[PDB]
Amino acid sequence: CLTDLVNLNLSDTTEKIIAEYIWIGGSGMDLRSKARTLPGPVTDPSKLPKWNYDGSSTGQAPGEDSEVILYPQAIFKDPFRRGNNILVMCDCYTPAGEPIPTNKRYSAAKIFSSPEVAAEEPWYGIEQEYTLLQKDTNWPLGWPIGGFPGPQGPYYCGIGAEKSFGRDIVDAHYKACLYAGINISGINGEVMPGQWEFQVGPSVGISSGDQVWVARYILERITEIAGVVVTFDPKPIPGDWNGAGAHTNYSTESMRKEGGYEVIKAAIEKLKLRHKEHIAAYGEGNERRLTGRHETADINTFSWGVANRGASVRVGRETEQNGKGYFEDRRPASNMDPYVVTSMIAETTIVWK
Amino acid sequence: CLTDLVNLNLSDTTEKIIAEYIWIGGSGMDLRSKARTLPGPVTDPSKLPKWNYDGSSTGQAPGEDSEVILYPQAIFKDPFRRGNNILVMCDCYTPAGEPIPTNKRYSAAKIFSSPEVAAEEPWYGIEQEYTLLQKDTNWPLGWPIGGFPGPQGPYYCGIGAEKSFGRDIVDAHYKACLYAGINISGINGEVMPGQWEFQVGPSVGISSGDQVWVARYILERITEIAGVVVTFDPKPIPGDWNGAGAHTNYSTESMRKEGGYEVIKAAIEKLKLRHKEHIAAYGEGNERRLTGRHETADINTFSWGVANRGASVRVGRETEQNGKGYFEDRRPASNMDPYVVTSMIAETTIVWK
Amino acid sequence: CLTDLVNLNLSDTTEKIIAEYIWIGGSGMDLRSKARTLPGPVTDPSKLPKWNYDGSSTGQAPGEDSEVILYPQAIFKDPFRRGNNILVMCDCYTPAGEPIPTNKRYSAAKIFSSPEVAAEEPWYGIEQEYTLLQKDTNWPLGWPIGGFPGPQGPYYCGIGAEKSFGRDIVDAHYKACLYAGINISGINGEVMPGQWEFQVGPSVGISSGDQVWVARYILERITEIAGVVVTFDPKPIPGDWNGAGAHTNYSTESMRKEGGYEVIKAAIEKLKLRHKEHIAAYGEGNERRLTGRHETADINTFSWGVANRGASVRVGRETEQNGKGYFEDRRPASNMDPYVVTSMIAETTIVWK
Amino acid sequence: CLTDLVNLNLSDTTEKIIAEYIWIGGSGMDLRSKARTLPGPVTDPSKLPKWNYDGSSTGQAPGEDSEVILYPQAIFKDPFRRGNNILVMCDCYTPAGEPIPTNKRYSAAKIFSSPEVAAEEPWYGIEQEYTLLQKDTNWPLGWPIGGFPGPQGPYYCGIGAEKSFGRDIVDAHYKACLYAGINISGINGEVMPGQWEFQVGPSVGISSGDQVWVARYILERITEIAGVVVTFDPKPIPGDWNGAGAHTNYSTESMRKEGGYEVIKAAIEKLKLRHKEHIAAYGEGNERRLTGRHETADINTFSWGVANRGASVRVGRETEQNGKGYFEDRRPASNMDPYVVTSMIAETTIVWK
Amino acid sequence: CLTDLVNLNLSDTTEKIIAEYIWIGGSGMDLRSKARTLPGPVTDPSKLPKWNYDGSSTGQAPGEDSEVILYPQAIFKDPFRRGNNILVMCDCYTPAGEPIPTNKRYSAAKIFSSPEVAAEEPWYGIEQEYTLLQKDTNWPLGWPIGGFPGPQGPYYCGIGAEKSFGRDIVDAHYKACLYAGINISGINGEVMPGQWEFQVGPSVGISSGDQVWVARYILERITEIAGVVVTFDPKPIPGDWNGAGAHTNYSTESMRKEGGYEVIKAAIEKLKLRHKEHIAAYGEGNERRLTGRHETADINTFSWGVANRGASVRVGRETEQNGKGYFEDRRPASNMDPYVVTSMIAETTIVWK
Ligand SMILES: Nc1ncnc2c1ncn2[C@@H]1O[C@H](COP(=O)(O)OP(=O)(O)O)[C@@H](O)[C@H]1O
Ligand SMILES: Nc1ncnc2c1ncn2[C@@H]1O[C@H](COP(=O)(O)OP(=O)(O)O)[C@@H](O)[C@H]1O
Ligand SMILES: Nc1ncnc2c1ncn2[C@@H]1O[C@H](COP(=O)(O)OP(=O)(O)O)[C@@H](O)[C@H]1O
Ligand SMILES: Nc1ncnc2c1ncn2[C@@H]1O[C@H](COP(=O)(O)OP(=O)(O)O)[C@@H](O)[C@H]1O
Ligand SMILES: Nc1ncnc2c1ncn2[C@@H]1O[C@H](COP(=O)(O)OP(=O)(O)O)[C@@H](O)[C@H]1O
Ligand SMILES: C[S@](=O)(CC[C@H](N)C(=O)O)=NP(=O)(O)O
Ligand SMILES: C[S@](=O)(CC[C@H](N)C(=O)O)=NP(=O)(O)O
Ligand SMILES: C[S@](=O)(CC[C@H](N)C(=O)O)=NP(=O)(O)O
Ligand SMILES: C[S@](=O)(CC[C@H](N)C(=O)O)=NP(=O)(O)O
Ligand SMILES: C[S@](=O)(CC[C@H](N)C(=O)O)=NP(=O)(O)O
Ligand SMILES: [Mn+2]
Ligand SMILES: [Mn+2]
Ligand SMILES: [Mn+2]
Ligand SMILES: [Mn+2]
Ligand SMILES: [Mn+2]
Ligand SMILES: [Mn+2]
Ligand SMILES: [Mn+2]
Ligand SMILES: [Mn+2]
Ligand SMILES: [Mn+2]
Ligand SMILES: [Mn+2]
Ligand SMILES: [Mn+2]
Ligand SMILES: [Mn+2]
Ligand SMILES: [Mn+2]
Ligand SMILES: [Mn+2]
Ligand SMILES: [Mn+2]
Repeated sequence: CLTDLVNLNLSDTTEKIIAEYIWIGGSGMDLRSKARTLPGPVTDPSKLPKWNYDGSSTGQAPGEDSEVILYPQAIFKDPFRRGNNILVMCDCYTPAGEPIPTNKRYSAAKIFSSPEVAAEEPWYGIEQEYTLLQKDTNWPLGWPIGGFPGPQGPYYCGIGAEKSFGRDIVDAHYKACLYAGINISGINGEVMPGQWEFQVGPSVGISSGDQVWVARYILERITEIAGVVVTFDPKPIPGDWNGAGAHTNYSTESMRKEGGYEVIKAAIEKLKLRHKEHIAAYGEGNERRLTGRHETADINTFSWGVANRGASVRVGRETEQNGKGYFEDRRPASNMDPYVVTSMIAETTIVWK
Repeated sequence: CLTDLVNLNLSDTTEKIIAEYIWIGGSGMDLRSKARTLPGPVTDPSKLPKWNYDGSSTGQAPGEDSEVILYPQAIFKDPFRRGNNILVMCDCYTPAGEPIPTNKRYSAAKIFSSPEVAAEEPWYGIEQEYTLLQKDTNWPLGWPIGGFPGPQGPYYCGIGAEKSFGRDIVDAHYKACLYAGINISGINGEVMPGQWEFQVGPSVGISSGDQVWVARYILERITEIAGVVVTFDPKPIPGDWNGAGAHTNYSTESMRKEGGYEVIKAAIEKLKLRHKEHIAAYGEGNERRLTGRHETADINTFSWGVANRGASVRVGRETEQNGKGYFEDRRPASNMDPYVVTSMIAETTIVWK
Repeated sequence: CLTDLVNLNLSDTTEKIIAEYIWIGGSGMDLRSKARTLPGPVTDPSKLPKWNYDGSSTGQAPGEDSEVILYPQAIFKDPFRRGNNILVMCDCYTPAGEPIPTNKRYSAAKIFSSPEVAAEEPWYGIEQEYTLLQKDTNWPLGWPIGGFPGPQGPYYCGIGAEKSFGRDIVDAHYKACLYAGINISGINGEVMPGQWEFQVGPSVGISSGDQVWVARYILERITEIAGVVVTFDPKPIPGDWNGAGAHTNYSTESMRKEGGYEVIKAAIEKLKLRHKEHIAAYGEGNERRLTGRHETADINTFSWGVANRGASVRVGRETEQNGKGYFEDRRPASNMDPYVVTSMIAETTIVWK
Repeated sequence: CLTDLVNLNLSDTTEKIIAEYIWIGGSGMDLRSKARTLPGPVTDPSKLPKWNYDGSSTGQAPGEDSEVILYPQAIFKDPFRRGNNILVMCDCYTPAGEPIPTNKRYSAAKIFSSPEVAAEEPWYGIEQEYTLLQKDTNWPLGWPIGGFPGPQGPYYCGIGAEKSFGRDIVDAHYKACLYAGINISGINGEVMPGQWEFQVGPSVGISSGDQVWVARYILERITEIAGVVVTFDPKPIPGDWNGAGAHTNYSTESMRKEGGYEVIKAAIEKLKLRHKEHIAAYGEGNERRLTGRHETADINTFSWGVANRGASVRVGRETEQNGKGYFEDRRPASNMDPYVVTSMIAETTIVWK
Repeated sequence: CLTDLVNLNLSDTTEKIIAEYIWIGGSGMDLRSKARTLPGPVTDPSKLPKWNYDGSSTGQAPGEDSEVILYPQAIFKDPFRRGNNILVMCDCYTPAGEPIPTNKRYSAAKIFSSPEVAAEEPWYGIEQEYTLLQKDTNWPLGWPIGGFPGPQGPYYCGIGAEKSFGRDIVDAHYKACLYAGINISGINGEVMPGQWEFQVGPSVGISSGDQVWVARYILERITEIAGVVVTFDPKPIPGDWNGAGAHTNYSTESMRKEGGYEVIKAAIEKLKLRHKEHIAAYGEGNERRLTGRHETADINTFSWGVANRGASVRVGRETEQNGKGYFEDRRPASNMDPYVVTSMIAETTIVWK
């Protein structure tokens, strides 16, 4: 029946290829996509045709002047259609070639191109935490309707049918991402029951944002299959339950080299000064997350420390002991735009003085 | 058990083949089919025997003179029975060789054979929108019974279990169509929840209508497997919900060559003059769809524009900018007979002055 | 779990074979079977041992003298057990070598051996119509309990979840039958919702009866897997709903040769004279079917005509136009014994004057 | 628990009274109501205070000028709250004393006051047919979901759990109407399963319209208790199922006196001449009901006859044989406004020449 | 809520009365009724108005000449509406005063008026057996779907949840009938599970038929309330399960007086002679009941005996021992028309020689 058809191997019958064009909609947080047939395999982004879509259905264009343009930027293998089919992360433009206001890749790309940034070759490890919900009731997976599971404690990295909710989805996503070519560094179950995490492992400059977005796309397509809902809301349940962040781990060339630790403290120092303006771009609703409790620092203070999960920024024991490595910006919410967060960190850290 | 037998590979046991003969029934909108065993593989339509059926059971002949004749016209591979089995799009005649009144293939074939049309080598891209319904209640897939989902907005090209209903069926159809040999160019999720679209990519003359009908047959067979219902009704839910069109994209030899844009405007001009008569053949119920809202033009006016989804006809930014390409007739309803629409466009556009 | 064991491939472990001996029970309408292990593959009926069964449990013998004897007559591949396992159509005899009263194969074999019949080499194509029922309620598949679907119209050769009920079973049976080696010429969905048809394609003399019985066995074993019931009752639902025939298509050597049409009319003429006595053997309950409505002729009249589905006998347009072919006896009920009907037609048509 | 409170007898504790003010909403077909406490029992309409409501929530006034005024016209006992509590049929006016466009009681009252009409003292017997539906699916009570009961025949005036659906509601409404003071002349089960009827027995002039509206109000409140829905749609199910009328039986002083039959034919004659204009005011959707089949006359012809349920107007055998009585106008749909229909009949029949 | 309204006591608010007019429809076996409001209490049939109904909806008149007339013949108290409300058993006529073909009361009344019959003052005791079915499946109450309870034996006059199905209905009916004024002589549970019986105790002439029909009306109204179905089919389940009769117990003046036993035998002797003709009028389907088994006599033989439940006619031990009493005609089926059976017995027994 139905999976026989979804899983048909096309290679036996044509050279033709399906490409799923993915872009970001009007809200800056909604992923959209559609698919087209291409005459054969393609491995290079610039050999893919540009395309358009109805921007008036995605809050990005008026009905009378409706076309918005898609620029292929990155190709991944499609873990759903498989074979030689592909996913294509895109970028949005007016027909005149202007980037639309919700296109944040463009600015970010500029910054990562700028030669004093490219020289420093910045690395990002982003930790995407999210929460699984039951469809329709919108109540976290594995929670009884109108009630609560036992208090936090056993759920973090836990095992067992009463502790761990949705591993199916997580493991499927892990492999799907690896198969697609995403640099996914690992996964864990989080503190709040029904909450999980994956890491997009050290990725350079613009490709970090590209990868996180596609990772997100893949996640949500998987939950879709499973009949479950995902939120990237930073604090889906009020009270004594963890919120969801997108910790950004960061290092430059000079930070991972001998006596890098000194560059790190300097970079932290710059971040301290631009705290306010980073907060404003670090995802909406973050006030409900960053309270100083539940392994967050208060939104209003800035702090840093060594193995300190209460601080705005944390430096690993490992990198302290080696006088070189990376640090962790814990401030960004799970609904953060990685293009924005990632480039803004480069800018505050290299360019600005 | 049951899928073991449905999916038996016959190649291991005979050379015999199964052919599913498909035709259009008394309503002009109802697909019918039955199957016969043939001695071996066949790749050419004209090497298939003719056949008949009981026309008195399909509203096409009286009981006393019941036989109606099937002319094989197009062969595709059967994505359900797989192996060497085939689907066979047919054409209906009286035993005297007359095309019956519901046979619209015949006229259309005439027009596409006529040499000044064939010279122009017309291309059609038809965008089949349709809606998925729950069996028995006839209420759209994913909608709560006697209620409504959230307003339009997030559904168009959306992902997620709360946004996207029926992707299973859509992806299955996609591959089944490609495997079968249909020139399907792409798919997207539409504006109304539960509404979807596939495109029968640029196809020449008569084979456009053949391919759309078979595409439809395959869709409805797939929904049948899934226990879900399809309508091609152009406005299945009244109120603030999109209707369903079958946009017909169109280009001639001279339209896709240098300074083709002028030929396009000329063609549009001709269409403006025969609006009334096209409307009459553009599918029934269209009055309930073409209202000027929900990305339609009002039935009574005719208009055109560049990136204008409010217009009767739209021309891509792409083809404007290159002074050559195709245009989109947005007027035909989802329940349009592509034979009638496709040929009538050629006729108003090439033959008539 | 359970299908892993049912689908075990025995070829990897022994040369041993399973043979399912099929026979006809005390009612003349009830198929029975049991299975024995045989030392290795067998392709010829006469190399299979005879066997017996408890006739006192099938209405065919008393308890004190309970053994009845099975004579292998035809071999087919077992589509259930697969590998080298086989189904074996049988014939029933007293231990003294007498055919039992419910054995109608014996008479039929006699007639088909008789040299003036064998010379004429008669061909049968029987159209087995049947109805699928919900278990326990015995109400047709797809019909709401204590209610009715929409009126007849859309169901004949239809597609769609609202029109087409049980295609699963029908498609599985089609392949099962092909794999088995039954000469199945095709299938269609019938006029009454939940009613279906298959054809056992042109088969010579005694092997027509053999194949139809085995086709029936295979059908009912499939319905058993699906948890659905089949009737061959000629009129399962009173009122404005089609009954179920087993149309017998027929032709002799001389009918399919030049000026065969004349032999056909002559044959029809002879049938007209023995209408009463054919009816009496054409299946019980037929009075509820043959009413002159729903594509039958009244039991009391005999008539014939060209494309006439209201007649007792029909001749295809195709065979009229070519002055040679076959004709359709529409009179037999779906619960007809094909041994009786098939041989009686030969007898009234060749032997008797 | 809950019925203990709904059924509390207030007479034991205060003299206070609850009055439910009923009026007709912006669509002219939607009943609305609210309740207020009054210091003691009231038996005369003119001793009740006027009141208002938010017209902007009923499509009868803008938000900035929202008040619409209610004029008490008739009092009935409240069968729900019981005791001395009352229902109050109302009339709607601008604060300036203008009747609003949806107030059709005003015109009707004028006509029934006019002295040549009051002299003739017209009587109305209106037969309100309606259909019960399952909540959410909107499919008729007692029908299986996505299916149909057996054909019409046994349902009209039938008894039995398989024939009769919703008697509870009907019998409760019968008594509730009698207790309230409505002159309800009787009830019957109608032709279509789930369809029922009550008659508002001979009522003079304006009180006929008042009583039918209140009878409707009571009905719908009862269905609300039972968790069932009512339509007054004139043809709720397409096809071979009866529609719903509101036959208006009519007689004047001179029609019920000696040789009244002659006056009757004359009146019928005047109605024949104004058929077109009556139709236009006889309820919307009537085209779907008045087809000439299912005991209707075609909308386009006008006819009359003695015991003729095929006619536009019918005269009883009883009144023919006595040369005096009344006649039945069968034309009005069940969603008819009885104020409009009732007065329009008086006008065409007495006033106009 | 709903029973509060159905059970409203109207005596507190008007003198008005509800009268349910009951009649027999086109099949001769289907009860019909509707209700009208009357100005006050009525105890005498001849003071009730005649009425009519739509005969074209009950198979008793054409649409163009649709009125059929109802003559009140007997009054009973209405056990559903209670208070002073009434049931009214009616008789059907053309507007010309002719009894319609399905009116069997008329003939019967003639016979019971004829003075040599009235002198003899005949008494009837009819034993109405019937069977309770589950709605929709039509399978007997208490029987598992698609299965059978334990064999007959414990059910006849049994008690306990596993033996006795529907007593609710039966005890309700008993009281309702007594309250209504029907001369119900008693009840018992019958041999077949879900089968029951009541007796309409010694009633004179025409009133026997009247009372049985009303008892039947009351029964089916009660089953309606319970959501269960009744058949009066004489053999609802084939096989080793009892059928249902309507035994008619009978005596004349001279049979209940001294040496009445001689008159009895003489009467039985006359019945023997007209067996064939009685059978023809004793209800349809009786061939399936009267088999000689399950406490019946074979249809083709006539027999009688003393305590013999295998005989066509039985005489009680009591009346044998006293040489005077009554006898039991066991031949009539449960779907018998008591008007026909009752009068035909008087005729064969008194009038004919
Ligand atoms: N030098 C580096 N610069 C930036 N990111 C790094 C560097 N080294 C490792 N990472 C990445 O940082 C992320 C650390 O993730 P995780 O181990 O989940 O953080 P935590 O230890 O707080 O949970 C990983 O994606 C990892 O691959
Ligand atoms: N020159 C052309 N003539 C006809 N069809 C074309 C031409 N170019 C592309 N097409 C086809 O037209 C269809 C494009 O419609 P679609 O992708 O749904 O765009 P939109 O949604 O904006 O109307 C596809 O079938 C595509 O292959
Ligand atoms: N000459 C013949 N003799 C016997 N059977 C034949 C002959 N020619 C065709 N047939 C068979 O008769 C059957 C035709 O059945 P079908 O198409 O169901 O009949 P219908 O015309 O009633 O649709 C098939 O078995 C076909 O192979
Ligand atoms: N003279 C009359 N004038 C007006 N209405 C009358 C007159 N006599 C009786 N009626 C009313 O006419 C209505 C008859 O309705 P109904 O019993 O439904 O008739 P039918 O079903 O035959 O059309 C009742 O309300 C009854 O009270
Ligand atoms: N003399 C009589 N004439 C007519 N009916 C009588 C006479 N005596 C008693 N009956 C009635 O005969 C019926 C006997 O019914 P029941 O007791 O069910 O009989 P059985 O013993 O056959 O079951 C009762 O209706 C009883 O009132
Ligand atoms: C376990 S946690 O400290 C908790 C993160 C928390 N959900 C937050 O709001 O950032 N994340 P990690 O330890 O992986 O850095
Ligand atoms: C989004 S829509 O514009 C809307 C079509 C709409 N369903 C209609 O009725 O035409 N389809 P497309 O954008 O592919 O042209
Ligand atoms: C559509 S029908 O005519 C239906 C015939 C009906 N079932 C009968 O023969 O009883 N059968 P076919 O078309 O195969 O001859
Ligand atoms: C039985 S009917 O004739 C049918 C009325 C139908 N519903 C109509 O007027 O469309 N009603 P009535 O007998 O009350 O006049
Ligand atoms: C027990 S029985 O004899 C059974 C009668 C059976 N139902 C029949 O007459 O068909 N009824 P009763 O004892 O009242 O005469
Ligand atoms: Mn982490
Ligand atoms: Mn974490
Ligand atoms: Mn971290
Ligand atoms: Mn499109
Ligand atoms: Mn579209
Ligand atoms: Mn389009
Ligand atoms: Mn056939
Ligand atoms: Mn058939
Ligand atoms: Mn046939
Ligand atoms: Mn009426
Ligand atoms: Mn009516
Ligand atoms: Mn009426
Ligand atoms: Mn008894
Ligand atoms: Mn009994
Ligand atoms: Mn008895």
